[PDB]
Amino acid sequence: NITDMAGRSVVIPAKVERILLGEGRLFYAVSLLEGQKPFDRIVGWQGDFRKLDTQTYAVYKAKFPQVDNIPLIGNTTADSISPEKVLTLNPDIAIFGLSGHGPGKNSELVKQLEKAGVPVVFVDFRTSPLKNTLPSMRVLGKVLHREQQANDYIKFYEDNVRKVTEITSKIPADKKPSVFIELRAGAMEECCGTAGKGNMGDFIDQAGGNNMAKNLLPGALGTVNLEKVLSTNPDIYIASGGKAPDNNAPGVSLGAQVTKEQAQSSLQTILDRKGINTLSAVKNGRSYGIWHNFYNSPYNVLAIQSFAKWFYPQQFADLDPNNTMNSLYSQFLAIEPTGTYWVDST
Amino acid sequence: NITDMAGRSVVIPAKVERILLGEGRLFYAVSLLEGQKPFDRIVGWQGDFRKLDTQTYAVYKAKFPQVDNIPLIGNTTADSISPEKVLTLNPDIAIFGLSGHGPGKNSELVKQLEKAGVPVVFVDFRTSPLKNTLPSMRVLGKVLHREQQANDYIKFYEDNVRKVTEITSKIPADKKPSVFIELRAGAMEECCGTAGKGNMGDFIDQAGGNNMAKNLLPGALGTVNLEKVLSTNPDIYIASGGKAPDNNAPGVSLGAQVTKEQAQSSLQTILDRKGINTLSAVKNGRSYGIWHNFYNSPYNVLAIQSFAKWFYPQQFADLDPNNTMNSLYSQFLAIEPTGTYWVDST
Amino acid sequence: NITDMAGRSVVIPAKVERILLGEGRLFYAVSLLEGQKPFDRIVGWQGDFRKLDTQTYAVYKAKFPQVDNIPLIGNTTADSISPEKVLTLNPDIAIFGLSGHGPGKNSELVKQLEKAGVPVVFVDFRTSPLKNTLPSMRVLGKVLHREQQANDYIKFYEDNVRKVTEITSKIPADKKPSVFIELRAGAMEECCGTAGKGNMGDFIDQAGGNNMAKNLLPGALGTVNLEKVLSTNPDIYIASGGKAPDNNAPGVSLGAQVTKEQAQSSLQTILDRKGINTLSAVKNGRSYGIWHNFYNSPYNVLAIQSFAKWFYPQQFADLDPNNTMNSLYSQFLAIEPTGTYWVDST
Ligand SMILES: N=C(N)NCCC[C@H](NC(=O)c1cccc(O)c1O)C(=O)N[C@@H](CO)C(=O)O
Ligand SMILES: N=C(N)NCCC[C@H](NC(=O)c1cccc(O)c1O)C(=O)N[C@@H](CO)C(=O)O
Ligand SMILES: N=C(N)NCCC[C@H](NC(=O)c1cccc(O)c1O)C(=O)N[C@@H](CO)C(=O)O
Ligand SMILES: N=C(N)NCCC[C@H](NC(=O)c1cccc(O)c1O)C(=O)N[C@@H](CO)C(=O)O
Ligand SMILES: N=C(N)NCCC[C@H](NC(=O)c1cccc(O)c1O)C(=O)N[C@@H](CO)C(=O)O
Ligand SMILES: N=C(N)NCCC[C@H](NC(=O)c1cccc(O)c1O)C(=O)N[C@@H](CO)C(=O)O
Ligand SMILES: [Fe+3]
Ligand SMILES: [Fe+3]
Repeated sequence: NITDMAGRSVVIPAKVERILLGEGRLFYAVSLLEGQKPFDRIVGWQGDFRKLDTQTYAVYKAKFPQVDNIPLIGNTTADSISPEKVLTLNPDIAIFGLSGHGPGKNSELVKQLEKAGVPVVFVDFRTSPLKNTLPSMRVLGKVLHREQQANDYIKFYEDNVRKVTEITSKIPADKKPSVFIELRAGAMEECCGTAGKGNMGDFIDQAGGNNMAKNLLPGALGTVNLEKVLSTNPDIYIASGGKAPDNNAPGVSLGAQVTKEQAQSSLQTILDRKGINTLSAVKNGRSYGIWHNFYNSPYNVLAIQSFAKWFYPQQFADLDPNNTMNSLYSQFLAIEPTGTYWVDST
Repeated sequence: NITDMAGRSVVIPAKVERILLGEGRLFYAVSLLEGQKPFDRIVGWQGDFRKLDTQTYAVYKAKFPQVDNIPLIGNTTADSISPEKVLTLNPDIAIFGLSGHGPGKNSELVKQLEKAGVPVVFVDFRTSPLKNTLPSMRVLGKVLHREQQANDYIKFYEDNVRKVTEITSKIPADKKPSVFIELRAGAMEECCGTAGKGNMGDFIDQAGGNNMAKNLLPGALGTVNLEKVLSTNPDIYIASGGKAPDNNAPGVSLGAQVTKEQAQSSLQTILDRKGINTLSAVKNGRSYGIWHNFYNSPYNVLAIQSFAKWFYPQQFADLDPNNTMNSLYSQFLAIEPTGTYWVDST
Repeated sequence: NITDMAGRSVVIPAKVERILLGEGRLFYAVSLLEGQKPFDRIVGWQGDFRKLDTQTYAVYKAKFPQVDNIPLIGNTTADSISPEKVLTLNPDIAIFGLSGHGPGKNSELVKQLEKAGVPVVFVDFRTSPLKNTLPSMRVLGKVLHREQQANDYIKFYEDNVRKVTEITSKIPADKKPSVFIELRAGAMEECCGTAGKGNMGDFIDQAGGNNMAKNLLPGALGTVNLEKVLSTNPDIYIASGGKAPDNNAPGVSLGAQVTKEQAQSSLQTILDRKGINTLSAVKNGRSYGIWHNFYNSPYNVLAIQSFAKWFYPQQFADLDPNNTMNSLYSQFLAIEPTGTYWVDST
């Protein structure tokens, strides 16, 4: 028996071969456990990975065309999941997130699955990454019978994060830069999405930054108005995005199929927006892009390192997140690293 | 045949295997006797431990999931206890508290149990901790056939308290700091709950402090108005709480699943309240948090030591309650110590 | 899963909670991994730490009185270990030394444990400190699930040794001082115990000294006669001891409860002995004391540094092994550094 991220006790199956993914991008945690057979045990998933991660999807499709045949239990919202299609896949485990584009701990689907005798496991990389990322992997390890892969990934993660925290944990508040992170910058109806005490806010905290929205918001995610950002005028501006290169919608292009040029050009569009473009951080060139999906992925150690290099460039001169990324892929994954997951403004 | 804390003679069962807990948090006294098999002999308990100690509960659940199946004889009040459900558990002993969220010496349930041939034992950690804590453990030892564990715990307790009283018993009244303790600070409808001649007041007395409410109240618990506190303007302010980290209700977060940062941030909210924030003690930083449930637990030596170290920081520089706790857990308990049971203001 | 110091493969246990120490002073390696909970996972140990390290023992007892209740599997010799008492502690791992006052790789007890399904790990700080100290810590890290602590300690050790080797690695052999180390000087029946190509000899080598016994002895430990020492007449004389202050037996007083004046007075007795007192090194004041138990401890970087400062006083005038010890204690241990681990003759 194990305790999940919702505090609930789950009886670990003896053998698992039919994993249901409540949120598609929970695949990222699964991918670190499944080695060269990533999709072998996935009976179905939320459509967020396929529809909101088109780049990483296409790369896996070229090497594994059977990914197109994994059933989509819904689109990009918990309310679009048919509980009927879910139950006919006869899952032997369901992995859900405390928050996100999939069902939460109190949804009806979770209760249906409990009535059907299906174990449900709650993880979290999104609400409280700092508290939950490593415990989530430990748990996934136990319930999916990949304790070795999980323990290997925890050691890798802790080591690569400790490279940052051993420095930034001793830095006093008055030496820290103020930071604003604009999630899916340019791409929301109303500006500006950001993170509070949670989500990418945890990364700012760890990397020794001072999140200007920490005390503006009650939750992990929320909204702050453009004028409030301008008025606080923070040291460092960061925009998140995951837009595909050939997508004429607004936002920052980052991901497996994005070149540095495309990333630099599309970040610049984001930085050229009225108001944003007068920020001290933008004018001083302390303006950056981070790949959005790190907001819900145990690969988030890559962002924590990118933030640290941006927050204290010389103290982390020697640290290279591309090498962390390469090590991650070679040790754990079944595809080759490509594209641009972070960018600095020209 | 032995004398309980209500002065009543009780017959020690030849063998006990079905313990009824009048107040759930009386478990704390039982836990010191049951070693690695904490829940083996509990037939049922008041729901206060499960509902008002969610953190310590969850930790025991992760290691012992059978705790969820122990029957709840009521919620959090003596009046919600069904005497019928109690009697069908066929207890062979019932442990009750002279005061608290469970039946007292004159309740009907106590009389019913006497008619049913069931021995009832009264303990006390709440009304008169100083008089009653050690005698209570001695008695529980005898009636539960754990005399060794009890005598071991008494020696540990006396030794760890003597570390304080050796010093504070010789301090004259006029050199003692004035102290106000605000129980469940921030979390009551009407401010401010506190302790008089009894409860945490006994801890203030032992730790060489001067409880400003000692003479304002007739009983162990009561209420003093905010303005009375402001006017007395005591040297030292202490707030008690046991709020879970992820609980948006008002109060201080302390317990097994609370990090120091969380305790400090939530203590600060408590200290930022109108009136409280102008106290000399708050401005001077002599402001502290203590875990509420020490108000009814033989682990109360941890608070006594935390009080003495706040009352005389250099005389108790060398005393460390986190070790006293770690020694307590390793010697007596079946879980690992985690979280924050005491905090100092930043 | 891992290769120990005897070349044997040991399967890393999933969880360890019952560590058996073949030699008590192997605790020193464990202490670097267990943080503030040093004795939490020790089921039992050889009595050498308690009986041959009375000072370090007493310091840990004053903070942790539960250390007295850890079972002693024997006295100070492998032949006094009851294999029966060992097996009834149901260890889940046993840590043994290639050499010392506990069982070796060919003992019966090692075979018994293999029959019982208990993993055995061989470490070494004693025979071949230079080859084995860091590999031993790496291994202990993996099998005890304290990889972080281990990697932290290795980095600390390598850095603090590099402070010496950066200088002594470029000194040519003909400029190096001849050195004799007399182990447990004054305290043996027959003079003079010393180290050959191993044990404290490795420290002499690293610190840029020339061990006069290197080629007189086949093993790590052995004996050279007084007259051979007198005839070689080495540049530098070093005596090891660990005698308690209030012990009027012969030997050097060094350890956690020893003052510099007691270490100087007792070293002087050792240097006033017939034969020894005519050494050029003694007359010239190049005579020193080192704490014996460094002969089997990963804290041995303190002796390497103390030796280099004795071998090349001005080249290492800026090096302070006391600051190193303090960085060691504060970073890794649960007690406060006290006493005298090294002394110079007046
Ligand atoms: N397409 C929708 N209508 N909703 C998306 C579902 C989840 C929702 N997401 C966000 O608020 C969000 C904010 C910034 C950046 C992102 O990538 C986001 O997905 C959400 O978070 N809902 C909360 C509240 O219900 C939750 O799930 O607890
Ligand atoms: N809670 C909401 N109603 N909207 C915020 C989230 C929903 C939607 N999200 C995305 O399009 C998205 C894309 C990639 C990765 C993600 O995690 C995403 O959430 C969204 O942003 N809607 C915008 C309008 O498009 C909005 O609602 O402001
Ligand atoms: N929800 C209720 N009505 N009562 C709760 C339990 C009984 C009551 N408790 C307290 O007054 C109390 C006060 C401060 C802090 C605490 O943690 C408390 O539990 C109570 O004690 N009643 C008294 C008077 O009869 C008693 O039982 O002796
Ligand atoms: N005698 C009373 N009427 N109130 C005092 C106790 C009743 C209640 N207590 C708790 O919720 C509680 C929680 C954790 C631990 C405890 O020991 C508790 O007693 C209480 O405080 N009610 C509040 C309103 O919430 C109040 O009295 O204002
Ligand atoms: N107490 C005993 N009678 N024997 C102890 C056995 C270990 C023995 N140790 C030493 O010879 C020694 C020499 C100098 C200084 C020390 O602190 C020592 O402990 C020993 O090493 N024996 C050999 C051969 O059996 C070995 O263990 O390899
Ligand atoms: N192999 C042997 N027979 N003797 C050498 C070691 C045995 C004994 N050891 C100790 O007293 C001792 C004390 C502290 C730390 C250690 O590592 C120790 O070994 C010893 O030295 N006996 C002497 C008699 O005085 C001797 O053999 O000369
Ligand atoms: Fe999203
Ligand atoms: Fe209460």
